[PDB]
Amino acid sequence: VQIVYKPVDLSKVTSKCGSLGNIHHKPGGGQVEVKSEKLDFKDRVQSKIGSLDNITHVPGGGNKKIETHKLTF
Amino acid sequence: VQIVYKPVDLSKVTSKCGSLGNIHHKPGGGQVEVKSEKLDFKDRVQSKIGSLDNITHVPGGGNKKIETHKLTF
Amino acid sequence: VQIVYKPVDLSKVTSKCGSLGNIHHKPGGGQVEVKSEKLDFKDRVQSKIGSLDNITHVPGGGNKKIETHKLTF
Amino acid sequence: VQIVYKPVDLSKVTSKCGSLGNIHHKPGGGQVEVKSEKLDFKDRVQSKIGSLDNITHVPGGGNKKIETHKLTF
Amino acid sequence: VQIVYKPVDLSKVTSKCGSLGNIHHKPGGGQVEVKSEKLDFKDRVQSKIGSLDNITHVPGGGNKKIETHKLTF
Amino acid sequence: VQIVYKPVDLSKVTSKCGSLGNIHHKPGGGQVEVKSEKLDFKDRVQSKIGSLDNITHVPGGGNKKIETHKLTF
Amino acid sequence: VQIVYKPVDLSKVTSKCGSLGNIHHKPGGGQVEVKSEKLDFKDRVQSKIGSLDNITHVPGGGNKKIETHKLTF
Amino acid sequence: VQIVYKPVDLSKVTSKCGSLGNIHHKPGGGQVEVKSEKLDFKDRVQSKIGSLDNITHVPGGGNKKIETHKLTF
Amino acid sequence: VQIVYKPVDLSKVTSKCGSLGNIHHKPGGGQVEVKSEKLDFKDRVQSKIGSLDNITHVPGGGNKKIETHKLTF
Amino acid sequence: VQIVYKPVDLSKVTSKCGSLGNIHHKPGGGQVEVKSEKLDFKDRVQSKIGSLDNITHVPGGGNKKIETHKLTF
Repeated sequence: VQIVYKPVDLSKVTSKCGSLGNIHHKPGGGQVEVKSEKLDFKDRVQSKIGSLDNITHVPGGGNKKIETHKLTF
Repeated sequence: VQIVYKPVDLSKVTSKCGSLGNIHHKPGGGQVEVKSEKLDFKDRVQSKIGSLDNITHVPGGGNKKIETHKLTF
Repeated sequence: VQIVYKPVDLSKVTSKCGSLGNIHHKPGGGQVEVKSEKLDFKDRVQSKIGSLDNITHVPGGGNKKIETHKLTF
Repeated sequence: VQIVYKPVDLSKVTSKCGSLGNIHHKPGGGQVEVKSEKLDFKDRVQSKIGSLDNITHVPGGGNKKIETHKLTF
Repeated sequence: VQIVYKPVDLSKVTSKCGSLGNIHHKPGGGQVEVKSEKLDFKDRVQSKIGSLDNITHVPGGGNKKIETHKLTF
Repeated sequence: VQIVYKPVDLSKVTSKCGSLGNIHHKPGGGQVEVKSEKLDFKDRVQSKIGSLDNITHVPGGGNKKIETHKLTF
Repeated sequence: VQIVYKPVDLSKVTSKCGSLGNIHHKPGGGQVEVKSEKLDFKDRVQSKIGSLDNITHVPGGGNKKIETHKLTF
Repeated sequence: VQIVYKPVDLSKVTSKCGSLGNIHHKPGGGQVEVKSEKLDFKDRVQSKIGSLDNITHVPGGGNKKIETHKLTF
Repeated sequence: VQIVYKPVDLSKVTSKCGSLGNIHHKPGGGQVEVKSEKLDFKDRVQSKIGSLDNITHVPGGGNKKIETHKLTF
Repeated sequence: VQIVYKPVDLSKVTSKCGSLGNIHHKPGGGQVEVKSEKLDFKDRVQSKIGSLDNITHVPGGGNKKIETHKLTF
């Protein structure tokens, strides 16, 4: 049994911008209201209850490269 | 049994920007209200209750490269 | 049994910016209100209750490179 | 049984900026109010209750490189 | 049984900035109010209750490199 | 009177060459004869009189980028 | 009167070459003869009279970038 | 009168070369003869008269970047 | 009158070369003859008369960066 | 009158070379003959008359950076 694993990757991911310009994020307000009584969470439970998220995300390029390499034997 | 694992990676991820410009994040206000009584969390539970998040994120490039390499035998 | 693990990585992740510009983060105010009575947390529970987060994050580049290499035998 | 683990990494992560510019973080105020009575935390519980976080984070580059290498036998 | 562990790392993480500019962090005020009665914490519990955090963090580069190398046999 | 000048240039000038080959500059000779009596040269005056030039110029890439910006008022 | 000058230049000028080959500059000879009587040279006057130039110039890349910025008022 | 001058330059000028090969500068000889009587040279006057130049110039890259900035008022 | 001058330069000028090869500068000889009677040289006057130059210049990279900044008022 | 001068320069000029090879400067000889009677040289006057120069210049990198800043008022 001879196994040779030799993949080759010379790739590129790129971006360029002259400018991103003016960004204005001015949402109005709001309310989140939640009523509950009894809460029971067990065994790898992930959660959020009741939230308001105001997010401005402006990266000067945000390229992503993901590689998974696996050999099972 | 001979196993040779020799992948090759010469890749690149890049970004460039002249300028990002002016960013104005001015959201209005708000309310988050939660009523509960009894809360029981067990065994690897992850959570948040009741939150307001105002986030401005402006990286001058935020590229990501992720690699996973595994051999199981 | 002969196993040779010799991956090669000559990659790069880069970013450049002329300037990031002016950033103005001026959100209005708010309220977070939570009512509870009895709280019971057991066995690796991670949480937060009731929070207001005003975050400005402006890195001059924040690229990330993550590598996982594992051999199981 | 012969195992050779010799990965090679010549990578780089870099960033450069002309300037980051003026950053103005001036959020309005707020209230966080929490009512509870009985709190019981056991066995590796991590938490926070009731907080207001005003954070300005402006690194002159904050690139990250993470490597995990493990061999199990 | 012969095991040779000889990974090689010649990587670099770098950053440079012309200037970071003027940073003005001037948030308004606020209140955090918490009512509780009975609190019981046991066995590796980590927490904070009731806090106001005003943080300005401006490193002249804050790159991070993390390496984990482990061999189990 | 408000005047804003902010041009952006992200251009590139490049060349690649496999080899420079074999270059032979083997001109024959010659004679240059100049006869005059009176020479009157004044105020931003230049001359080249009576010359033989054998010039070999072989740059391994010799690209040029010329630029200029001006404002008057 | 408000005047703002902030041009941005992220350009590059480059070259690559595999080898410079074989360059042979083997010109024959020559004669330059200049005859005159009276020489009157004044005020920003320059000259080259009577010369033989054998020049070999082989830069391993000789790119040029010229720049200039000016404002008057 | 408010004048702001803040140009940004992140440019690069580069070259790469595999070898410089074989350069042979083997010109034949020559004669330069200049005959005159009266020489009157005054006020910012320069000359080169009667010369033989055998020049070999082989820089291993000789790129140039010229720059200038000026404001008047 | 408020004048602000803050240009930013993060540029680079570079070169790389594998070897400088074999350079042979083997010119033949020559004669330079200059005949005159009266020499009158005054006020910022320079000359080179009657010369033979055998010059070999082989810098292992000889890049130049020239710069200048000026303001008047 | 408020004048602020704060230019920033983070540039680099560099070179790398594998070897300097074999350089042979073997010119033949020659004669330089200059004949005159009266020499009148005054006030910032310089000359080179009657010379033979055999020059070998081989710096192992000889990059130059020239700079200047001036303000008048």
